[PDB]
Amino acid sequence: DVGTVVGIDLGTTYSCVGVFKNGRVEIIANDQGNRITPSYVAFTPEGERLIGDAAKNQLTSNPENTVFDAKRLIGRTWNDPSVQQDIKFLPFKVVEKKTKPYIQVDITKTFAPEEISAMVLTKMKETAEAYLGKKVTHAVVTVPAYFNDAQRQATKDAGTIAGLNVMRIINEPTAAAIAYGLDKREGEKNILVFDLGGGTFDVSLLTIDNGVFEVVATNGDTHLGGEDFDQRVMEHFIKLYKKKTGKDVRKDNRAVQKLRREVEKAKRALSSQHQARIEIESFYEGEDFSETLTRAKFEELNMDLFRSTMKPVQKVLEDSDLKKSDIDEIVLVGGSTRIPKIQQLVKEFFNGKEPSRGINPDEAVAYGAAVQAGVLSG
Ligand SMILES: Nc1ncnc2c1ncn2[C@H]1C[C@H](O)[C@@H](COP(=O)(O)OP(=O)(O)OP(=O)(O)O)O1
Repeated sequence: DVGTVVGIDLGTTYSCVGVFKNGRVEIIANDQGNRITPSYVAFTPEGERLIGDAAKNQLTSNPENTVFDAKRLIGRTWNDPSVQQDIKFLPFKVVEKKTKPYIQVDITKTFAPEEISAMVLTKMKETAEAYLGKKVTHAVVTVPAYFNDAQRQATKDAGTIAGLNVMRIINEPTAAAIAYGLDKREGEKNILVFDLGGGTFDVSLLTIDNGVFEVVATNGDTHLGGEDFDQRVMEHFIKLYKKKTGKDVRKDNRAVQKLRREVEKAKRALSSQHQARIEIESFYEGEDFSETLTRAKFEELNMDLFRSTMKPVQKVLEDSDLKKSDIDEIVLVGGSTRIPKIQQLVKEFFNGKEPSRGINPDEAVAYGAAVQAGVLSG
């Protein structure tokens, strides 16, 4: 008996878990009341292993012991060009062991990427178990459409470590389309999935033909996401603070972390308000920080980045031999797609066509995973 199978979006920056319960798909809030969980692990000098929100929000003078973005490394060999570039930019140690990338931290220990992902999966499993009031042994887990055989198998291996039999690996854009019921329709349609995540931007052109999906083409930017928009705002406020006060706060890791946290919060607030206050007590050398950020300034600071999302869309259409007017559905994925300017740019690109967002874009992939998982449950 496989019991109740869960659906897990194992994301680069954030992860999400859904399940069929009492005849309905439920996206599950974790113990902090959040329906997404950062794919973060923090290894404390005391020794306790922090996972999720507790890991991402821990103030630390030693950020090199915080692990994230394991999905960038999972299922890859050492000399994969992607690995060789990512080890330049990741703020924790990635070292070669047995010709593969491993993560080295002070807890000292070295972890395979699948071991880190296993800790994230365990947290998502625990989240589902608390909601269901029962043990979970089996899951459907999503991956990017471009993931190869090794990356798919490594994701299943992360499952095994977490005590999960990953019964199906399914594609992320496909899962999002399944959330909207697009798999339960007669006929043939072209679906553009526009997935702007926390660290990555994926555009996929799917065809759907009487319940069967084909990923026709994929494009995007492997290093563009919500966090890049935060960093633009960070740079803005570090520069303003140095102008106003004379101090360069980047000297203090905890001060940068406090600012990042408030910037993330302000950014979200600006999806539903035209301005937001960033207030930090004892920000740097005992001095308080208080500034306002308007939506106009947020947009100005990121306009090039927002506009850059359109060229990958054009490339996927070209590669699929389709024109804009052949797109039947636009499915938005990722919380960054709630940014009013992004929604505007997407709609305008498709000459006024309303892109679908009636299912929370941060939850849609998990939702589709859960739909598929429902059919497998015992
Ligand atoms: N990554 C993001 N970038 C920009 N804005 C975001 C992002 N994620 C969420 N938002 C915005 C959309 C909303 O205005 C606000 C709250 O989003 P969310 O946590 O998904 O809750 P919600 O919209 O379902 O409401 P609630 O949980 O309170 O019922 O933040």
